[PDB]
Amino acid sequence: MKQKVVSIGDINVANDLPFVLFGGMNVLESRDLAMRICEHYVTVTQKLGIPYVFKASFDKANRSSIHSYRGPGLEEGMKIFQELKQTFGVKIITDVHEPSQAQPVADVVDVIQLPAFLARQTDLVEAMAKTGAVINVKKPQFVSPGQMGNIVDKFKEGGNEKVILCDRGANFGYDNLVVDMLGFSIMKKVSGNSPVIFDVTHALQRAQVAELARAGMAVGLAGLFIEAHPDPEHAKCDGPSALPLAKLEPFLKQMKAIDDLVKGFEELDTSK
Amino acid sequence: MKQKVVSIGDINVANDLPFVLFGGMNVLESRDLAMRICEHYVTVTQKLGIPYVFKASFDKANRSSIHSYRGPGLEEGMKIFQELKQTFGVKIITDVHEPSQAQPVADVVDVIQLPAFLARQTDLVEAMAKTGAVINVKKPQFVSPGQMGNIVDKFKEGGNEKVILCDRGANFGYDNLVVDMLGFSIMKKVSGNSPVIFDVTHALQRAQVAELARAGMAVGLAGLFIEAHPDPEHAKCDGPSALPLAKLEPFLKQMKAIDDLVKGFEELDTSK
Amino acid sequence: MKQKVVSIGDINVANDLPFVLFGGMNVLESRDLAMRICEHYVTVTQKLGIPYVFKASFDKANRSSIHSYRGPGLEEGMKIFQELKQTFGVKIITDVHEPSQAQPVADVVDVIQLPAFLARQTDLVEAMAKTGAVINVKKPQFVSPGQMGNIVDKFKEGGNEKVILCDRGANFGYDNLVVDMLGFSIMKKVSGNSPVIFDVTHALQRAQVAELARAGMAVGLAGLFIEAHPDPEHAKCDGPSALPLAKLEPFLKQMKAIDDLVKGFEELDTSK
Amino acid sequence: MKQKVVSIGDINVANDLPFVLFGGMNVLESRDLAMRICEHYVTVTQKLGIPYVFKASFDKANRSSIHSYRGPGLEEGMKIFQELKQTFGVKIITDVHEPSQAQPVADVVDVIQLPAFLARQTDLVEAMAKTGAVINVKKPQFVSPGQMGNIVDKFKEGGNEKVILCDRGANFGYDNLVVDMLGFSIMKKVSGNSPVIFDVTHALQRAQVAELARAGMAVGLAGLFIEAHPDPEHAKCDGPSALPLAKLEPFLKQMKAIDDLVKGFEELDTSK
Repeated sequence: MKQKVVSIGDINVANDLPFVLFGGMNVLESRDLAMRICEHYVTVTQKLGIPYVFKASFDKANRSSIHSYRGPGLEEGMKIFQELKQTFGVKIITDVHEPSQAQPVADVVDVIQLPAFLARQTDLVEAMAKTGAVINVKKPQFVSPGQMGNIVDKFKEGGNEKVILCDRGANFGYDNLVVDMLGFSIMKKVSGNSPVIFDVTHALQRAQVAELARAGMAVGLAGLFIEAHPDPEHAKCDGPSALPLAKLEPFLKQMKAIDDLVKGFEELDTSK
Repeated sequence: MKQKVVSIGDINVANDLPFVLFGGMNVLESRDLAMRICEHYVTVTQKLGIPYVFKASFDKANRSSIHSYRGPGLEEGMKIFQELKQTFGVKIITDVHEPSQAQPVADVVDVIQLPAFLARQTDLVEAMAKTGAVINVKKPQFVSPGQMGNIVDKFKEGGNEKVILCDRGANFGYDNLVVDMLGFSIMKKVSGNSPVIFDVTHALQRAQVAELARAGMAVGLAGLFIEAHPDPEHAKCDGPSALPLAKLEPFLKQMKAIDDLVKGFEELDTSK
Repeated sequence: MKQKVVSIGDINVANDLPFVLFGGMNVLESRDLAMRICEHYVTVTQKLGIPYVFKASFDKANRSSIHSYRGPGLEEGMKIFQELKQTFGVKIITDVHEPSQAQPVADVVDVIQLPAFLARQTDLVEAMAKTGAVINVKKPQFVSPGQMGNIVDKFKEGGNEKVILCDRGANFGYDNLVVDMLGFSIMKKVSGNSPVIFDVTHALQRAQVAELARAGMAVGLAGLFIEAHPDPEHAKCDGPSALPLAKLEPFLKQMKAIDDLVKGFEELDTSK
Repeated sequence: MKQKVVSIGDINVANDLPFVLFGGMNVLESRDLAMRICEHYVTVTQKLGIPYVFKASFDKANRSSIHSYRGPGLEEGMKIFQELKQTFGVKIITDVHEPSQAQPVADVVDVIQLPAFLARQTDLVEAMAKTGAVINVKKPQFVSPGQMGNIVDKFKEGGNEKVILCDRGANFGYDNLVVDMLGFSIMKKVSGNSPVIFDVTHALQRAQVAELARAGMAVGLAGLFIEAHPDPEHAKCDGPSALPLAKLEPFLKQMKAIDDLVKGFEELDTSK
């Protein structure tokens, strides 16, 4: 039973391979910031030996009250990824929202992304299916792990067969999330063993990020999705919860030590 | 403490007023069917004395595998509502999906509708806000009742202040819904006491529809959302669960008897 | 399909019969208080026309920190029910905790009660099964409605076949309860259609008691379990949440109006 | 911030120390079996270098229908632990149910245990508090992690201050459990940093045991609770789900490799 491999350029994402890191920032506030964030990951990844795919949103549909920061915009966001690609030579992953945006971004970036709230959006999926580019389906909090087959299927049909599934926790009562460590296996299985990744920062709507991401890794995953900010405190708002840049390295040492140890175990069968 | 009133033509929707009924069908399969469904409600409502606003989807973004029935289409769906308006003189409520569709439908229909998965879609909301038409915000299953203030707010700003909130249950573990009868009050409160309605058929992903809709009514609501089909059995699929047409009347007698009794109680205060 | 009838003296408890009321207080603080509480129910029930079975605990195993009020005690509690029976001629329902207590109480009272935390206590059940007295099984918050067959079964075997099932809500995330209005039918069914009752005050760990108990009634139940206190505010602590005595009557008028209306509907079948 | 240490003889249980293993069987079917089970753990623990405390129930209050296997009995169960202590020189942990049983067992065993359903049983706690023996409080599935302070408190008062807290998952909808990997920290904190252990087999009401117990370990725990049976298949019933004896070793190598790696990390602070 081999794992499906979805490659992003010279990067091979798979459940038995060493974990990739889809780190980055939440939104593209400014390049002076993006560049600084994207500067620390690369340096750290490169130094520690972990594949990496910078991530950032050039748009926001989940903000509150219209008189707010939408984001750079598709036309001004794409321009920012360009400069980063050249200056750093790393892959870019971003999310989309409308069926049209799909192709534009596909050119500019390596791994596009389907938001949870839109996971069941046939039109936007088919249109994202066209591009042929790699896809990251974030798993809605209101959907059980064993249903991710339909989304992978609807994508195959669209002609696209390069998909990663991302988990960000499940609804646990009112206003709360809990990550079921058992849904990872369920997702691998119903997905033709497609790559599964953990979005730790989303799963935490704290000093908790670490303990949770260790757990996630010990299960054995293809990747790890995360976000960080130079100054979480003052720039704190809502949505996710970023990691403190200055802690990137000592945190990622934890992951590798886990991901390497685990990715190298003699297959076990508690089944019988 | 008076209830906000949102009127749909000669219809006044409010939490203390007699409940309106936003009945209808799921999708617009064919007019030969729509007409027959819409024919039984009217006859029954008119005979029993309950306000009514036919409902039906001219589109479907929540189906499975692209090679499926999208639906009539916006351009061919609107045409169907026309004929119904004339032939029956009843109001039409439909849902939308993309920011552009908003205005077109606003002309053709009385009460437009914001789908749950898109509830937090600022662009589609602002664009739905423009129309100025009445709005029905379906409450996502993954959002607590006390958060419906933000959606009502984002609509006020868009200039729209004629909104109804619709409840369809909350996530209870994997693949299941439970309706919290207490979230109705919480929603009234944080919504400037906007009209609250219960989508019983959605809340049931059975011979259960009745007991659940009675409960809902006994709490005291502005309205009741429902769907029915001539032959539920054979045409059974998934998504919601329709009511059997031939049972519309004896079922709605239950509601009125409840809605009237309750809507006429001396305000009680178990508070102290 | 007739409902099983479990009679408590001249009282017949059943799902199609008019609802009984198992009202009362939480603990037996003092007779000067018990008597006053038990005095208002009787007067109100008798005046409104609702069967009634005073309820009160002579013991508490769910308190916090040992240096606390256990309660009157089994030997001094039973004595209190005596005086009430004579002075008022109403039935008494109390809960037990240890296998021995069963018989003693059975003599003194009409309806004994099995606590939730002990619902799965075979020894205490078998011993409660001996008495032959009526039983009220409170449904644990951590057990689904369709599992209440085993408890009813284990009681049949113990020779006891006079059981009522009481619902008090289900766990919804951390520290919260939600009442699934659909579990009532599920419980009737798997219980040989035994009597089902709603413990509204427990289901609320407020000015909410009313809306929730209406919902419960509109479903159609055998009974209603409740608690009240002269002064909820100052004597507020935790565990349940009592109703304000002075509101007993106007509240119970709501129930009857509901329970009577509903208990007299032409059987409906939304099934087909 | 040092961790509280609760020693069981020459064994020191603590959150920063290497994890102990409270393995064993579910019930004491027969000594010919107990001995064989207890024979494989010891051999494996001793060989791999992991502290160990055999565990087994001499009683069962959670079975179905009275005409069933209660268990050896307190008087005949204690006798079985004796023989094992001598023949193997390992500590025994068992659970109790009634206030009286407490002392008897305290003599015979090292670590007694408080069942979940009885966690809030003041009398049985105070009586278990007397013994002065080590205690293992299983965390009810219907209680949030931050409430385990009250149980630890009620025990301090009883004079007992040697307590371990055991986690077995939380209710997630109807008939299901999910382990919140974040509740471990919450429990340490509110417990004066008492030892926290994971009951993996209970948390699974499969070939899943492994992935879940890895996750648990990667968080960093004092211990690991488990059960196994020579032939899970044929002897399968319900309640927990045992591990296959023949897989004990290759499974426990996973844990140590995790528990050692993690227990030796430079304290991290994602907090700031």
